[PDB]
Amino acid sequence: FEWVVRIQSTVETQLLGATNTVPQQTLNLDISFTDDSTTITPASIPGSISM
Amino acid sequence: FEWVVRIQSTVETQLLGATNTVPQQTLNLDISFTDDSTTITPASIPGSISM
Repeated sequence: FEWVVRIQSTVETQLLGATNTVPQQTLNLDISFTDDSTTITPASIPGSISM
Repeated sequence: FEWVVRIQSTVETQLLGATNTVPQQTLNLDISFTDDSTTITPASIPGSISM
């Protein structure tokens, strides 16, 4: 229960004046895609569910 | 009579528009630390030495 499609996305900074170059990071989004979970509850409030 | 502690210090220039990169220099200070020398003289002038 760990398989997850991922969506790579990176950031690179760039500027002159610094000693050496800055390594890039990887801001990636993940999706669980296997694990289960409940989502249905019996509680309610006025607008929670309408007929 | 040459041993000398040295104090490294460098300069790097950086700019875009030039053909190739500029190599850095090493502006370092040195201290003699071994050789001898006289420093005491008998001459004087008004404020040179006070009692």
